[PDB]
Amino acid sequence: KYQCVKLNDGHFMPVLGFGTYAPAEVPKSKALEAVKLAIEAGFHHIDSAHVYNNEEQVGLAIRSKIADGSVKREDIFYTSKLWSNSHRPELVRPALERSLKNLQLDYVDLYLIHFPVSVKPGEEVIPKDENGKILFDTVDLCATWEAMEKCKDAGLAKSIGVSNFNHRLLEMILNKPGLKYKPVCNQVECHPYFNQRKLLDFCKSKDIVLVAYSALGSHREEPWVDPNSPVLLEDPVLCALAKKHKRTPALIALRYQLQRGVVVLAKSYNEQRIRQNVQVFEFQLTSEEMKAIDGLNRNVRYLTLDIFAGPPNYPF
Ligand SMILES: NC(=O)c1ccc[n+]([C@@H]2O[C@H](COP(=O)([O-])OP(=O)(O)OC[C@H]3O[C@@H](n4cnc5c(N)ncnc54)[C@H](OP(=O)(O)O)[C@@H]3O)[C@@H](O)[C@H]2O)c1
Ligand SMILES: COc1ccc2c(c1)c(CC(=O)O)c(C)n2C(=O)c1ccc(Cl)cc1
Repeated sequence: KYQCVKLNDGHFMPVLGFGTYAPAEVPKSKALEAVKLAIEAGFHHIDSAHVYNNEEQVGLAIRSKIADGSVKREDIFYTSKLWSNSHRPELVRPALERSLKNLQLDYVDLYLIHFPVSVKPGEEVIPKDENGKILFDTVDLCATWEAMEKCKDAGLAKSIGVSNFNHRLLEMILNKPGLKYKPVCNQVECHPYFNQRKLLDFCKSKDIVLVAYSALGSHREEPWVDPNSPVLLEDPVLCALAKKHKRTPALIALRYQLQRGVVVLAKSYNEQRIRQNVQVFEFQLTSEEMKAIDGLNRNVRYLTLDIFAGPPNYPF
């Protein structure tokens, strides 16, 4: 047994997810070892994506811990994500099947539209022209959602959702004539310096779960993150609350999310910290502590993907 939340399609999502993205210069082998350790530590939710270029390794970890008798496939909740070069409806299923082939799994638990801006089809995840301009594409995301809906009916994705969507883009889907399946979730940046209260309230009102990424203040990887942004985990209120609970600022930041009804991801390729992060189920924060963490909020968005700014669907 482990702590899960019922999703709006009646499937269940473990409330603590293991993030698998590392910058490109971390060797891909380390994804294989970290996922296994994560499973061993008690993570039942594993978050990946096509664009992370680690689905072979993360799929191997998963198949390995199933085959060795440590866990059943039914007790692993695996997420993949549809990259922006496969938004065209006819390219949706093939992208999911490519992911499944790379993973050697029969199905994904959750398939998300990764980012609402589209780019030109082909093998390249960031297609550029000769002068280095990104090759944007024009795709109706409602059609992409219909093709997502079909992957669910094919049983290739048990649930479907979205990531990096804003209010307008969510509403666009929710109001679609003939809508068959709401997004079960909206995976977005969420932490004590960017707490997403408004967007969180909105998703609650539609029974969409907010899934928090960069919950620990991000991989901080340049140039995607401004090195002058403050380091979340160095916050004195978070460090004071850690100290007081004999926990860590990480655990405080994760517990905060669980208690406000957010599903929280946490990446780590360090054995010690992987095991530490599951301790988020061993303590609780009082109302006064929670309000304290609320007060940290400051509109610090770490991650903007601003190479994809300009088109109308850019969400930020
Ligand atoms: N949908 C999207 O567009 C999107 C965007 C970004 C991220 N994601 C997902 O969300 C996941 C997590 O986000 P993220 O990678 O930005 O990083 P994150 O979880 O905020 O973690 C940031 C850093 O914290 C360190 N860390 C982990 N546990 C710690 C602990 N207990 N104490 C101190 N440091 C700790 C990690 O380093 P060590 O590895 O050395 O421990 C990691 O680099 C990603 O891997 C991916 O699955 C989704
Ligand atoms: C919303 O702000 C960002 C900023 C940078 C991002 C992402 C999201 C994501 C999406 C995510 O992490 O889920 C990725 C993968 N980013 C990259 O750094 C990146 C690295 C290599 C390639 Cl080939 C393509 C993108």
